[PDB]
Amino acid sequence: APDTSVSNKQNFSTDVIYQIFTDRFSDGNPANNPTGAAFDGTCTNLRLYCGGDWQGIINKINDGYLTGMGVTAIWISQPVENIYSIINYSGVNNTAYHGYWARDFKKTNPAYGTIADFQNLIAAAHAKNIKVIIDFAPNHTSPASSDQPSFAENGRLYDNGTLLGGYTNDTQNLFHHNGGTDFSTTENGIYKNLYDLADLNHNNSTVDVYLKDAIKMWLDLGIDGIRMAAVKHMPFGWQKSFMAAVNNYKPVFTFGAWFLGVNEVSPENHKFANESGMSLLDFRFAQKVRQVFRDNTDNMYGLKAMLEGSAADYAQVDDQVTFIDNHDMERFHASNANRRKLEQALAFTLTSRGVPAIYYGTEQYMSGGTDPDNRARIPSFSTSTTAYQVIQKLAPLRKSNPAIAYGSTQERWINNDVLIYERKFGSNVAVVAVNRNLNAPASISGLVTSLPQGSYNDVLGGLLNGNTLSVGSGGAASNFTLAAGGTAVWQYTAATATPTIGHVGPMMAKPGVTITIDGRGFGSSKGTVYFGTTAVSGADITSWEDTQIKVKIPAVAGGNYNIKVANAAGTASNVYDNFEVLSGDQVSVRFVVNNATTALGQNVYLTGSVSELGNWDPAKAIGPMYNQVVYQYPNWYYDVSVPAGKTIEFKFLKKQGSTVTWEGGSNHTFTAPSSGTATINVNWQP
Ligand SMILES: OC[C@H]1O[C@H](O[C@H]2[C@H](O)[C@@H](O)[C@@H](O[C@H]3[C@H](O)[C@@H](O)[C@@H](O[C@H]4[C@H](O)[C@@H](O)[C@@H](O[C@H]5[C@H](O)[C@@H](O)[C@@H](O[C@H]6[C@H](O)[C@@H](O)[C@H](O)O[C@@H]6CO)O[C@@H]5CO)O[C@@H]4CO)O[C@@H]3CO)O[C@@H]2CO)[C@H](O)[C@@H](O)[C@@H]1O
Ligand SMILES: OC[C@H]1O[C@H](O[C@H]2[C@H](O)[C@@H](O)[C@@H](O[C@H]3[C@H](O)[C@@H](O)[C@@H](O[C@H]4[C@H](O)[C@@H](O)[C@@H](O)O[C@@H]4CO)O[C@@H]3CO)O[C@@H]2CO)[C@H](O)[C@@H](O)[C@@H]1O
Ligand SMILES: OC[C@H]1O[C@H](O[C@H]2[C@H](O)[C@@H](O)[C@@H](O[C@H]3[C@H](O)[C@@H](O)[C@@H](O)O[C@@H]3CO)O[C@@H]2CO)[C@H](O)[C@@H](O)[C@@H]1O
Ligand SMILES: OC[C@H]1O[C@H](O[C@H]2[C@H](O)[C@@H](O)[C@@H](O[C@H]3[C@H](O)[C@@H](O)[C@@H](O)O[C@@H]3CO)O[C@@H]2CO)[C@H](O)[C@@H](O)[C@@H]1O
Ligand SMILES: [Ca+2]
Ligand SMILES: [Ca+2]
Ligand SMILES: [Ca+2]
Repeated sequence: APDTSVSNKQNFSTDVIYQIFTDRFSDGNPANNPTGAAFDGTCTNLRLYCGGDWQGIINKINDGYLTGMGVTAIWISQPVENIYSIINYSGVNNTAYHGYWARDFKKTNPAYGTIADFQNLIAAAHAKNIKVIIDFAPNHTSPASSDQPSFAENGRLYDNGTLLGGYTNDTQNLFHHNGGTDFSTTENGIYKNLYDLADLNHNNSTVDVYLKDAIKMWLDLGIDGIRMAAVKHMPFGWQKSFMAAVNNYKPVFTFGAWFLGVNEVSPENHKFANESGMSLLDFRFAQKVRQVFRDNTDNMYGLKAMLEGSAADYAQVDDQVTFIDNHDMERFHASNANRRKLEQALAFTLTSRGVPAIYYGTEQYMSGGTDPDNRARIPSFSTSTTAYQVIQKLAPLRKSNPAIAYGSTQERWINNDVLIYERKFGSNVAVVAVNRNLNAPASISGLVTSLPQGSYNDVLGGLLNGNTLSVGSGGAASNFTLAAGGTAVWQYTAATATPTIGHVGPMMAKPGVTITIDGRGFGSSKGTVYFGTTAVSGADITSWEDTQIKVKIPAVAGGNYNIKVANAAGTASNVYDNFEVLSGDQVSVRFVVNNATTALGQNVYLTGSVSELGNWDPAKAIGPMYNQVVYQYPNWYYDVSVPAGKTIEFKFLKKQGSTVTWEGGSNHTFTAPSSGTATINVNWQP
């Protein structure tokens, strides 16, 4: 199977995701529609079920709506069973139409469909080479009150019909009872209730195993991706252990939703995306895009900055899910706005690095403010829109031109409003020119690219006022005029002689697990695969062709390895660093250190004898540890993914910048549980 195959559950870079808000997409089966006050067939009240279901999606898949657009993957709402109550928030009735109020992760939302329906959906999708990504909010269940078991459904958690427990009288401790968060701090937003949502307690073995077990089911149902909701409100350590469970079972492309406000650039975010075991939704990208094309709060320069920075801050930038809007923010298009702004933001996104995600209805020019105003039912399924044609013309590129999927990003021409960038990958190139200035044209001279000499027509067919590019010798493009609001796309594709790695997934797993290595120039005859200095060939290399290679992770020590391959001839390829070989099966372990006083700026960290602990390396130490919610200073705590069953030696550190002060005495010792969670409580040694 080629990298572009719908079977590629590890790489979406060649795909164009279509974010589908089920309830608001299409009602293929009204027999499952909810009744009474929880439903509004007219979709006037955006806080109630409108009827959108899985069958609706199947129909959309079969009727060529999505396919005709060039969509190769969908991102659907959480499939799990949600609460049935109609939460009345100050005289305002609310329903779980959004599917974020789960009540049983092992069951499905009868409103969307049945297991069978879901199965038919996946079947339909794959039949149309369409990948299926499902939302997953294992951070909570539903709204609930501790003193009012009457409100909502008390956040009651079910395990395939069997009541596990509720928020009230939670003597089991399945949830956190630290009130709500004010998003003041990361730890704050983690161990506190996301709004009024019953915050699950992943430190609880039951909850931990149940959740992991639940994902297994959906994984067995054939899903091709996982969009993790509120990845910022869940302990980072546990999520890794969760990614480990997935990857060590049935690895599938996963990305979390980590909100990033305007002009917000988080290192924690970069780190999470770099070591969580999952990617992230490129909010930084989206916000900048909006600032540049929608709000005009920044120019091409800010865009370029975002591009370069992100390409350096993200270990695997091509794994970041890009977008221009979503269900959590005002639709990119404003009723009064100039359509070209959206079309441009679209063209840009569809040709940039990462995995482009398109919010349903965007191609219909839907406008709307904050939720639920941004979740209106798709006005129509018209293929006549310009946005539709844009996507339609650009999307396929992600499959025909590896430069777009895995290529690099280099600015070739730039100014306040004009931006001309190039994507390169092997013998493939893509030059994109965007003139956001809707009132002024731009004289493009001195443009240099990697495009071989030749005449290049606009792949957009002048759709966005594009033009033909004339490339002479040296990649020098003859002077040309870039129409106002003009957007062109020139490309070059050719066979790649030398082995080039464009993607690798998953990026974190234990030996014996099969990773997927995509790119071009691998050759038909099997070659060699390197996990650092360790060479792997023959049998452990399940499959090998030109664009895709399947191989089992060698039994090497835990840690980061630099992947690389060599054709049957010995010709070595580029390097795809940052691969993580786990020490084995993982389990979320909570470490607690007491009496660890410190001074402002000084934060406690954790080090240990395993790669999951940094192998005694302070730079790779775990932390900074928390000390506010669950435990209070001088008491520090933190949930960490450690190799299960293993006997690990660990020590605590006191960090100040990169200056480290080691713990005294001897190493602490403990043996990781074989499964479930555990709490290692030790005192700081002077
Ligand atoms: O002791 C009292 C009480 O305290 C705590 O609870 C209070 C809470 O701390 C406090 O903030 C407040 O909460 C209210 C909030 O301030 C209001 O904004 C409102 O919330 C509405 C949201 O603004 C609105 O966007 C929407 O939110 C839901 C989304 O529609 C839905 O899609 C989903 O959001 C998901 C994102 O879309 C998705 O991308 C992402 O992946 O995951 C998100 C989360 O799943 O979920 C959103 C939340 O349901 O509707 C909201 C309407 O409810 O109402 C809040 C409730 O009043 O008051 C709280 C009560 O005082 C404690 O936590 C609590 O235990 C305690 O009783
Ligand atoms: O925004 C949240 C903050 O998060 C991070 O802060 C860390 C600090 O870097 C740590 O030093 C630690 O803070 C301890 C502090 O070490 C300790 O001395 C004590 O501070 C007292 C202080 O002695 C007293 O003079 C006065 O300042 O009151 C303080 C409160 O008692 O307690 C602190 C813990 O509350 O932990 C925090 C995280 O909680 C981050 O580095 C900061 O930028 C950020 O503000
Ligand atoms: O001496 C060679 C020269 O080449 C490289 O410059 C390129 C710029 O980096 C690139 O931005 C582009 O420049 C255009 C500007 O963006 C635009 O504002 C306007 O001024 O036209 C310019 C083209 O004439 O192209 C040039 C290459 O042509 C390299 O970065 C330089 O360091 C180097 O001096
Ligand atoms: O590097 C591997 C090694 O790391 C860990 O050892 C650290 C000690 O725990 C820590 O106390 C500190 O040791 C210094 C002593 O305190 C000091 O008295 C004198 O002996 O110098 C030491 C400096 O090396 O730092 C080391 C790491 O630098 C871990 O505990 C070991 O098990 C592990 O082998
Ligand atoms: Ca229905
Ligand atoms: Ca949480
Ligand atoms: Ca990298």
